[PDB]
Amino acid sequence: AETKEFKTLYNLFIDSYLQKLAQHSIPTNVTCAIHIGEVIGQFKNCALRITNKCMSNSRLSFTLMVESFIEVISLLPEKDRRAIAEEIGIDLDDVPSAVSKLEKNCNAYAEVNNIIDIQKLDIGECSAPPGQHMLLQIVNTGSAEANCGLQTIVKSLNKIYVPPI
Repeated sequence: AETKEFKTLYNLFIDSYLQKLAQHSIPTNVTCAIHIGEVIGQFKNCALRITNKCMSNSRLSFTLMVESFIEVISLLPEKDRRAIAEEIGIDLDDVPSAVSKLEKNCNAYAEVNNIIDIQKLDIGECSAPPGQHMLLQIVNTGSAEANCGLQTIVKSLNKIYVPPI
């Protein structure tokens, strides 16, 4: 039959984040200044879903990006929440609109990185047991700094397994 989904926390995050992206479209899209043209990682039974859904500014991306992270991470024990939040660079006490260290780290990476309209994205490890698949929805928001934020979140939440239900 068809392979069953090997769900992780990133699935919960992206599903939350995609809902917010659809609402915060004022038009439908603007001119996507950047596109995802290159995905790297270690693939075993990987299911990638690449979509464009770009918007006006990265601050709005990171805001809903942070709302979803806080919303999803709360399903973890206390010490697990603060530990991963510190690795990504998000403060669980700040309001979801506060510029996290993640966003500043991403904004700073964009100031030196290679200009051009194509972005490479590293999804880390996309592996699932035989008979299963890891769905990994990657959304381009037309910003190099926002795509950097999603990448950091992928490479962390993707390692945390959600038992099936």
